Amino acid sequence: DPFQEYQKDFAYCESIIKKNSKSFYLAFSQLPKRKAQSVYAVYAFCRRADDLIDRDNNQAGLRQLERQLLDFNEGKVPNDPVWRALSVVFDNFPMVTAPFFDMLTGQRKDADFKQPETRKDLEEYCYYVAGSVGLMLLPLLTERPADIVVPAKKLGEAMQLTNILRDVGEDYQMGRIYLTKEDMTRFGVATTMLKEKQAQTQLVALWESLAKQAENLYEESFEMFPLITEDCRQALASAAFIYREQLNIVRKQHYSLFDNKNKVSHYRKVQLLKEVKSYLKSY
Ligand SMILES: CC(C)=CCC/C(C)=C/CC/C(C)=C/CSP(=O)(O)OP(=O)(O)O
Ligand SMILES: CC(C)=CCC/C(C)=C/CC/C(C)=C/CSP(=O)(O)OP(=O)(O)O
Ligand SMILES: [Mg+2]
Ligand SMILES: [Mg+2]
Ligand SMILES: [Mg+2]
Repeated sequence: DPFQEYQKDFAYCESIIKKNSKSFYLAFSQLPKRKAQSVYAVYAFCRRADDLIDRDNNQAGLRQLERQLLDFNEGKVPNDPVWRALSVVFDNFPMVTAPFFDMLTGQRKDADFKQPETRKDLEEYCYYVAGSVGLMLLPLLTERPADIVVPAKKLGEAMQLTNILRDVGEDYQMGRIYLTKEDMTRFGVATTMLKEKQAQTQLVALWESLAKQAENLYEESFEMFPLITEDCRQALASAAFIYREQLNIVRKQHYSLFDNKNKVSHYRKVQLLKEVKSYLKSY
């Protein structure tokens, strides 16, 4: 039983998601155990690639990670907890390495940050760092991932846009602007507005424009539900509804640009799980 054989490796991954994403841990913990542990392994790989760049600015770390993935792709499993847990997942489900490579390519681009010029640019980037994650997970969630790659990529995009909209102030502080040059021009936002406590009128317009796009993408992605394995629906919809709720938080705090993380209460998460359970009955 490979989940017993590699139980410490899966425990290693579980602890990583538990400590880093209370939201995705709560949402995905509703999966049957082996599928949930498989998600945690994938989370671990993602979290490691991202922390390397965003926290550590360690391009040499990200190179090592790329070399391990190339080996893994060849069939030579790196002797490393995350890679050993991933080998079990790849043994058990029709996982594919392509979106894992896409994630590293997106991370590497963040290592030399440029503001997107267009929404097209921003949309390609959201694929590499977020839509790819949907593709990593699909084989855990549906009998044929190819059937629903489009809506899966949309949910990853909706989430990444939500992350962007949540973190405008902290990002700018760090030297990053994800909002598009074209949007800033269209809505008459000056980058100076990005360091204030509450969004000015122009930035609220832009914020809401992008939030509407995210909200549309969430809704569009929900088209995949009928092809999602029944026992996986509550967990996946939970992840979506919990993440989407952060848009309403920023609105309720009157478009605060800072301190928007960890603002969805446990109470509100529980409410959302029940909403999700009601919502799914309509499939
Ligand atoms: C498998 C699964 C359910 C989830 C994997 C999610 C992860 C960790 C993906 C790595 C890259 C991303 C999208 C990081 C968060 S956006 P950010 O880097 O701007 O924000 P942050 O400050 O790191 O939260
Ligand atoms: C499953 C599927 C078909 C589509 C969804 C794909 C997923 C899960 C994309 C992850 C995107 C993001 C922004 C994750 C935040 S990771 P975090 O741990 O840093 O939490 P935080 O950034 O702090 O919100
Ligand atoms: Mg990042
Ligand atoms: Mg990060
Ligand atoms: Mg971010």
